[PDB]
Amino acid sequence: QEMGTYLRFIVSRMKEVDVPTIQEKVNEGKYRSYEEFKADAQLLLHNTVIFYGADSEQADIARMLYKDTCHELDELQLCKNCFYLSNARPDNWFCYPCIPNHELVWAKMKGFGFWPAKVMQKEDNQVDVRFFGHHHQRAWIPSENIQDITVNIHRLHVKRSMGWKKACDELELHQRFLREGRFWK
Ligand SMILES: [Zn+2]
Repeated sequence: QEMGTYLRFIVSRMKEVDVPTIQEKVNEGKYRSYEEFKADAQLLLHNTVIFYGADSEQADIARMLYKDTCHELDELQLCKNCFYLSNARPDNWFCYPCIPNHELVWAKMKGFGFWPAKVMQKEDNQVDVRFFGHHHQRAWIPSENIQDITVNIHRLHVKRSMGWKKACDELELHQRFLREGRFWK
């Protein structure tokens, strides 16, 4: 059931065996698992490969479509609450807490000063973050370019643009929602 909510988002974005079939399979609960859904997306790609050739521009386009679809499934697995909110986008959607809570950090992308962000996952040498601010940019950040959220940021390289200020405002609203236990709807 909840599966239908998420897959609906994915198919809807897919627009932009065939897609109408997949859509109605989603709506009629025909997929027992995400893996069944992904297999139909794969079959869709393989049919394009068959029809036009493995080296065709049609294949290239279809490969990226499948890749984009699989990316959505990866993101869903990373955190279903983030995926829901990032798709439904109520007001202040990025401010609502998740469980477990995302680690918050200051992160510097190459070329930029520090911006606040949520940690999505990590490995020893780099961290996958989603930034606060209007564009909610996603990026891998080298571990040496991360600072604890509790650091005095006035000390460090930042550019206090309006976008940045808005990101800090969004960060503070998020920390408040955490303290309030204000969970989405
Ligand atoms: Zn989350």
